[PDB]
Amino acid sequence: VLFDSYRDNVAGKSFQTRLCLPMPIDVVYTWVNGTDPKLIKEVTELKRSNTASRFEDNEELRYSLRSIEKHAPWVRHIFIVTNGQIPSWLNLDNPRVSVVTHQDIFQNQTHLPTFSSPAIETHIHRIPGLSQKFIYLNDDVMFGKDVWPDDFYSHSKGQKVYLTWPADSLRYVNRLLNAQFGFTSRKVPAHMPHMIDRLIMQELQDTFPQEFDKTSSHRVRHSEDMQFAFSYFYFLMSAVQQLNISEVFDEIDTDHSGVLSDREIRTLATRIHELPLSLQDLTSLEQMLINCSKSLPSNLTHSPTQEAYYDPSMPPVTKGLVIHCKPITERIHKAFKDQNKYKFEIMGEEEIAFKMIRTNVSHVVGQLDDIRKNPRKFICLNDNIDHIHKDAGTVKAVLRDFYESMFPLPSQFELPREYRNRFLHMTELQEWRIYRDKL
Amino acid sequence: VLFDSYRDNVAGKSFQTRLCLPMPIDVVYTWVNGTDPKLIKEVTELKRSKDDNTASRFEDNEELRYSLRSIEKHAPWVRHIFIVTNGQIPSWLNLDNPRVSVVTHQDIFQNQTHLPTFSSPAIETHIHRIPGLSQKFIYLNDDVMFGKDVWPDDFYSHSKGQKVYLTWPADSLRYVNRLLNAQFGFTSRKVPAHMPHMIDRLIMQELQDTFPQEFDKTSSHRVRHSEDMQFAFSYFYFLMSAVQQLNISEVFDEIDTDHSGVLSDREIRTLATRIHELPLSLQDLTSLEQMLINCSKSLPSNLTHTQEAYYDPSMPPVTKGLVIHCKPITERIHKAFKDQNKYKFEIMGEEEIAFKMIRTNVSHVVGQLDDIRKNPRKFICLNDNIDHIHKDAGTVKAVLRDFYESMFPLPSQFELPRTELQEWRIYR
Ligand SMILES: *[C@@H]1O[C@H](CO)[C@@H](O[C@@H]2O[C@H](CO)[C@@H](O[C@@H]3O[C@H](CO[C@H]4O[C@H](CO)[C@@H](O)[C@H](O)[C@@H]4O)[C@@H](O)[C@H](O[C@H]4O[C@H](CO)[C@@H](O)[C@H](O)[C@@H]4O)[C@@H]3O)[C@H](O)[C@H]2NC(C)=O)[C@H](O)[C@H]1NC(C)=O
Ligand SMILES: *[C@@H]1O[C@H](CO)[C@@H](O[C@@H]2O[C@H](CO)[C@@H](O[C@@H]3O[C@H](CO)[C@@H](O)[C@H](O)[C@@H]3O)[C@H](O)[C@H]2NC(C)=O)[C@H](O)[C@H]1NC(C)=O
Ligand SMILES: CC(=O)N[C@H]1[C@@H](OP(=O)(O)OP(=O)(O)OC[C@H]2O[C@@H](n3ccc(=O)[nH]c3=O)[C@H](O)[C@@H]2O)O[C@H](CO)[C@@H](O)[C@@H]1O
Ligand SMILES: CC(=O)N[C@H]1[C@@H](OP(=O)(O)OP(=O)(O)OC[C@H]2O[C@@H](n3ccc(=O)[nH]c3=O)[C@H](O)[C@@H]2O)O[C@H](CO)[C@@H](O)[C@@H]1O
Ligand SMILES: *[C@@H]1O[C@H](CO[C@@H]2O[C@@H](C)[C@@H](O)[C@@H](O)[C@@H]2O)[C@@H](O[C@@H]2O[C@H](CO)[C@@H](O)[C@H](O)[C@H]2NC(C)=O)[C@H](O)[C@H]1NC(C)=O
Ligand SMILES: *[C@@H]1O[C@H](CO[C@@H]2O[C@@H](C)[C@@H](O)[C@@H](O)[C@@H]2O)[C@@H](O[C@@H]2O[C@H](CO)[C@@H](O)[C@H](O)[C@H]2NC(C)=O)[C@H](O)[C@H]1NC(C)=O
Ligand SMILES: *[C@@H]1O[C@H](CO[C@@H]2O[C@@H](C)[C@@H](O)[C@@H](O)[C@@H]2O)[C@@H](O)[C@H](O)[C@H]1NC(C)=O
Ligand SMILES: *[C@@H]1O[C@H](CO)[C@@H](O)[C@H](O)[C@H]1NC(C)=O
Ligand SMILES: *[C@@H]1O[C@H](CO)[C@@H](O)[C@H](O)[C@H]1NC(C)=O
Ligand SMILES: *[C@@H]1O[C@H](CO)[C@@H](O)[C@H](O)[C@H]1NC(C)=O
Ligand SMILES: *[C@@H]1O[C@H](CO)[C@@H](O)[C@H](O)[C@H]1NC(C)=O
Ligand SMILES: [Ca+2]
Ligand SMILES: [Ca+2]
Ligand SMILES: [Mg+2]
Ligand SMILES: [Mg+2]
Ligand SMILES: [Mg+2]
Ligand SMILES: [Mg+2]
Repeated sequence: VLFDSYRDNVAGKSFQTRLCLPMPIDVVYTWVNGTDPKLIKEVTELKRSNTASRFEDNEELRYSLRSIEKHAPWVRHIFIVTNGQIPSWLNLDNPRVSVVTHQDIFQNQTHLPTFSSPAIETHIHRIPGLSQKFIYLNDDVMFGKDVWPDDFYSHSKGQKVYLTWPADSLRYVNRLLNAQFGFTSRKVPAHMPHMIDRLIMQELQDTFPQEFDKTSSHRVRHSEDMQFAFSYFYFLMSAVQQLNISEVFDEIDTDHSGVLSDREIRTLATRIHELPLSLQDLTSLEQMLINCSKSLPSNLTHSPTQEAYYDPSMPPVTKGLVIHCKPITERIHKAFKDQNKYKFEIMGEEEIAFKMIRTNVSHVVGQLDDIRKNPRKFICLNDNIDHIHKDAGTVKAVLRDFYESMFPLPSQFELPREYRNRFLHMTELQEWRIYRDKL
Repeated sequence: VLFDSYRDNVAGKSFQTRLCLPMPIDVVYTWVNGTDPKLIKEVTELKRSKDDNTASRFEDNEELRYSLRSIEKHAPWVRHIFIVTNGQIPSWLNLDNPRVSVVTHQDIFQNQTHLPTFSSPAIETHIHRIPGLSQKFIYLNDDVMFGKDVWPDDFYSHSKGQKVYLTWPADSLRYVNRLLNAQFGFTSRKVPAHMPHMIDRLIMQELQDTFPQEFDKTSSHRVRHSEDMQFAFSYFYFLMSAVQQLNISEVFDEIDTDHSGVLSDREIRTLATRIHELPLSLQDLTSLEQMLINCSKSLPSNLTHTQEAYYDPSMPPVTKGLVIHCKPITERIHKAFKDQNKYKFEIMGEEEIAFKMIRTNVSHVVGQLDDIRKNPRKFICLNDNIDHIHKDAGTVKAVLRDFYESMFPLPSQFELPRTELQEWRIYR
């Protein structure tokens, strides 16, 4: 049915890969339980040699998974990157979710245990089995309306880039980018889910290998870290492809004969000269070709078909002749310059709802009611709460109420409420499984 | 395999129809051959019994031949090509190729008394009736072609609907503009680009059921008329103007996030923010509650229909029936979301359209086509404004052919198997 249907066109050839969005698409999370005693002691020793808001969990991951089930049902697999911690409610019997530890993705184990989200984020593209294009969600980011892959990518325009107006980390990265790509004024990607291409990310990190190693080596956040989204999206937007002159030729050689006719030459002429095209512009190009055929070796200039030229001195204008004629290829490189290696589409921030949650209750109710009234595709409720403040518990309740109003149905990734995982850490679970199944 | 791949997701359900562009997509051309001596005689007689319909209306300058070559090169995903004519067939058309067919005016016109016709607007009122035509099809005038690779997303996306290519700005439009202003309210409108037009057959019929008199009148004009429903202008402004009323039942379902059929206090609050300006006052919430309470006592028990535990013990189970038939609530919902667009659409610029009016000054035509040579465009229209009696008209036709051959020199699957002094003056 569908195999035949996609070949049912004048070309008799399938274009499904261009007519359909790229699949599969996995999701990657990072999650941490700040209440874990092993973490608190290990963090304590490190500092002895980062407030509770960085590691605190308001059940954000639980409800974000509910939002995927409701608003992104097309996701293939969900990877939850942790330091070894396991959420008590996570249903590990569901093959659609798995836990990935820092040990599994970090390259230098000396960087662990870590407590720096930038360091972790340098390695999440290394997850074995990860789809080439995946979407990274912070645990406190979730979907507020139905989303589809074209909210992140299209074949015609590439990845969407959601930029916003603005950090010492940006100065450091801006300096790197200025030196690599020249200067540009750079806005900041929104606090939202980010689609990442594993190959582009690796190409980026191969460009700045020492910097990403440095960022990974920082066990706490640091001013000279490679900002995950900022680094990726500006590498994607700034990577340059060098003009392929042989491909310029094949475009002009519309009968695929290997030789440029007079009418094909005119098109080349119009593309290295300002319009209107003068007779001097045209004859100059012709003279360049004739001078080049004489000067160049006959081996490089290389009759299946017979081309007749207005100028009886014009030799067969072959690809070889054009490739190695510097006067022409210079004007070509001058007339077309700086081709982006990747396509991308700048987006506004209309579909992002980013809220800094503090402890002023009246204000928090107002922020969440704005999302109730005005649904948004991308929601980020960032923790800036002060728990010592008396109104802290009230705020936490208002948040739970908002979350429950949007996503009241438990997901296939939640254990039943009466059950919980026996072990809080992956190493303990690995040991129990081996003891049980032992002979 | 691929079948297995589209269910490989957390829902275990296939979303192929949303993840893939809509297919199939056919192409429709109209074509006329003005050199046909029977056509010439008939047109002359029609004019006399009644200028504005010169040879430029009907002259084949090889446009169709080269446009078909541009489909083979730039739109290989098209399923079928229908060529609509008055019975004429290009001598070179390979009808043994099942990917192309000829459709006559007789096959699609409703009133046969309107034929024979010589009016493109009249013909265009019926091309959506082609038997077997894909629901979404792309209509090309013969003098329109593709100049770069195009894909269906150049015309339509699931997320944003049909693309509408508008240009800063005729008597025909004044007539349609008045009709639209009366139907939808007054607005100043821009004109769609001269380009291939994607048309949805169901929306076209809905449009023609909204102005049945005017489309029958357009169909009945055997030559172009000041009071024609201009094809693209009528279609795209109907698409952008049709309004739909909000479906309260669907609002309720979005609010009822646990799908329990009853609105909890938590879900009611969301409803309250949607019909009120923030910040939300206690009075806003209580008044909404009182409307439901007032509505429950008043509505028939048959309409009102784990039990819900409400803050106010007086609250009834807020069922869909209670909300839908509560006039004070439904009217306040409609006041808060009024005149929703019935169709999705995306406004586009004219960066990808190259529209050239071809006259009889050879050097100026060369300049116009050089701009396309240098600056490729997805959509090209070379419009006939040639004085075909002029001596230089033959030279201009040769300039066009030379330009056409520089872009598409390869005969297409739709063509049947099988100057220097003019070059000097045009170019040297
Ligand atoms: C738009 O409309 C116009 C007008 O209706 C069409 O013009 C006709 O085009 C056809 C071609 O399809 C013409 O027919 C051809 O004429 C050529 C010249 O004929 C003269 O010389 C021959 C002797 O060689 C005499 O017999 C003849 O009477 C003329 O004095 C012929 O050389 C062609 O012959 C070839 O085609 C035939 C038919 O298939 C073969 O059998 C032959 O073996 C040979 O291969 C052919 O006869 C016709 O004269 C034109 N009519 C008019 C009134 O001008 C356009 O074709 C049409 N455009 C499109 C795109 O369809
Ligand atoms: C985040 O980490 C905290 C701390 O590890 C988790 O809370 C802890 O949950 C465990 C359950 O395995 C509690 O241990 C249990 O205690 C009871 C009573 O003492 C005992 O009967 C059990 O045998 C078991 O030892 C532990 O007390 C509790 N600690 C705190 C501070 O609450 C929490 O569940 C983690 N969150 C997530 C989402 O995983
Ligand atoms: C949406 C967004 O743009 N978020 C960015 C923001 O996060 P932000 O500054 O909001 O910091 P968060 O507290 O949300 O932590 C970032 C992410 O890292 C996870 N985490 C954090 C600490 C830890 O030890 N383990 C762990 O897994 C958190 O669960 C969260 O998923 O600034 C960080 C610093 O540049 C970036 O890394 C985050 O990408
Ligand atoms: C690209 C575009 O927006 N074109 C519009 C423009 O075209 P325009 O004014 O340029 O009209 P054209 O002369 O190109 O004719 C339009 C189409 O009708 C065909 N034709 C014409 C006469 C005839 O007797 N038989 C026949 O089949 C021509 O082949 C051509 O395919 O204004 C016309 C008048 O509103 C509209 O109808 C055309 O849709
Ligand atoms: C893997 O990392 C170790 C450790 O690097 C140091 O410790 C990190 C936590 C962080 O603070 C880094 O900036 C540190 O450099 C590397 O071994 C270190 O190598 C440097 C340079 O030779 C030396 O000065 C340190 O003393 C070394 N530290 C230790 C503990 O050996 C090691 O080279 C890294 N592996 C690779 C392949 O590069
Ligand atoms: C189909 O059309 C005929 C007549 O169309 C006429 O010719 C066209 C070219 C154009 O000039 C039209 O304006 C003409 O009307 C309809 O028959 C006409 O009906 C009206 C009112 O019933 C009458 O005033 C005319 O004299 C009639 N003309 C003729 C020639 O019969 C006919 O009703 C149409 N068919 C349908 C189903 O509506
Ligand atoms: C709710 O109803 C209150 C009472 O209205 C009076 O009594 C009821 C039983 C009906 O018969 C009605 O026609 C009478 O006028 C009103 O005072 C109150 O304003 C109403 N509130 C809302 C929000 O509708
Ligand atoms: C340039 O394109 C040709 C195809 O026309 C390809 O064979 C060649 O490898 C390309 N060169 C580079 C450097 O990419
Ligand atoms: C909460 O924030 C609003 C807006 O900034 C302010 O007017 C109000 O006084 C604040 N309330 C408290 C208790 O801080
Ligand atoms: C309103 O929505 C319901 C489903 O929620 C649907 O069954 C019904 O047909 C819709 N009504 C109209 C008039 O579209
Ligand atoms: C064509 O137009 C140019 C103006 O650009 C003019 O100089 C020239 O004389 C015109 N040629 C004819 C034949 O009218
Ligand atoms: Ca060639
Ligand atoms: Ca409910
Ligand atoms: Mg947090
Ligand atoms: Mg955060
Ligand atoms: Mg024409
Ligand atoms: Mg035209």
